[PDB]
Amino acid sequence: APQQINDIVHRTITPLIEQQKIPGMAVAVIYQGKPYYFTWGYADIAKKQPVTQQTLFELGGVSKTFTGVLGGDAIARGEIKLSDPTTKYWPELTAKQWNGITLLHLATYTAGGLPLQVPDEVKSSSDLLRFYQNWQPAWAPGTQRLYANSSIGLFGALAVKPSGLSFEQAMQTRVFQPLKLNHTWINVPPAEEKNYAWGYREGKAVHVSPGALDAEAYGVKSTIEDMARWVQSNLKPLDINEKTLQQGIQLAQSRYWQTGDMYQGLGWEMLDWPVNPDSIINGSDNKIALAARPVKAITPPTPAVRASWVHKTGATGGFGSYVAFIPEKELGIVMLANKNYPNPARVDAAWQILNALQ
Ligand SMILES: CC(=O)OCC1=C(C(=O)O)N2C(=O)[C@@H](NC(=O)Cc3cccs3)[C@H]2SC1
Ligand SMILES: *CC1=C(C(=O)O)N[C@H]([C@H](NC(=O)Cc2cccs2)C(=O)O)SC1
Repeated sequence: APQQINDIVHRTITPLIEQQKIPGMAVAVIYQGKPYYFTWGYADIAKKQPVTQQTLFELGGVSKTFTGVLGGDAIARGEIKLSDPTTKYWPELTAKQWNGITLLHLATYTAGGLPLQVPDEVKSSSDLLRFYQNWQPAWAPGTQRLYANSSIGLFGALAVKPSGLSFEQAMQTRVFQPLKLNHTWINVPPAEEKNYAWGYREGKAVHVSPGALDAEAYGVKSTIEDMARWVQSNLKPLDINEKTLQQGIQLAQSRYWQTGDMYQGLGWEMLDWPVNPDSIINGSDNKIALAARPVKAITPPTPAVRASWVHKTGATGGFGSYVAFIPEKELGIVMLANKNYPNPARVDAAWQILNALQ
């Protein structure tokens, strides 16, 4: 644990925890292929259980990076194509607005305004079909980006049907197991509950509630060790032995669309490095509930750029997560907290840390 890394991480995170009143936090810095872990506070305040390297945190939207890579793996296997129409995988979506919407649109939030959330009244696949059939796009496909669980969530659900596996089984067998993410879960087993941190919202202990397409959009729980391995796998996909997975990881970091200085991948989002911190820090901000932005197509998509700031923020009611890495510098960071705090503070801290290390 280089004193440099230790100091940079502690001088940045200690103040963060104090200002945001975060009960528990785990951080991992990946530098030149080696992970350095740091933990603070509590996983369960009432039971005085500390955060450890085995503590499970709710990833929120960081889960979309796993969905994007699993999709990328299915593409590499020849099971699906992003140019495929959505109806190929759900023929029952007969409403006229679905002609023209492809798996690429679903995966990149460009289908035309699918909503951020699937309504809580949706409790079955029949309800889900009704929801999508009744949805009225605001825009033509491929014209504007609107971040949405109902978009990438449907992509995840459709992408695995050719495999014959359920989304969870596909994720476990094609991504978690090959990468040795053995303490990463869509459903936390009873044996692992002792390590499942409580999230805190307004001082109350909370866990994410079950919902339609939750696994696909915001339902993964993981430890700081597994997340560091996830970041390393995305930093250096050539070291991965499973061919289609290696390719899938690379596909998720392709640049499909541009809005401002940001590029949309499958799950992952990217900016050219070096990046103005005010374009990424101020860039990530959920203080805004709906931010519709025109997108420019990258025709054809740019293959994964090593000189990139690749990242993803995530939140649930009681957790706040952030992952960012720079392939060209073999540098990455994971920050997991059991309080959902402002996105800009997460980005500012990660930038201060990675910038200091190169
Ligand atoms: C739309 C937007 O930019 O706002 C930030 C956001 C994020 C994020 O990237 O931090 N997302 C997540 O991490 C998801 N979170 C949830 O869906 C929260 C829950 C839905 C149901 C129970 S918790 C979405 S909720 C929306
Ligand atoms: C395409 C598609 C289908 C289908 O072709 O019938 N069904 C999916 C279904 N999902 C669920 O049963 C779980 C849900 C509960 C609430 C919302 S979905 C499945 O298991 O394949 S949905 C996509």
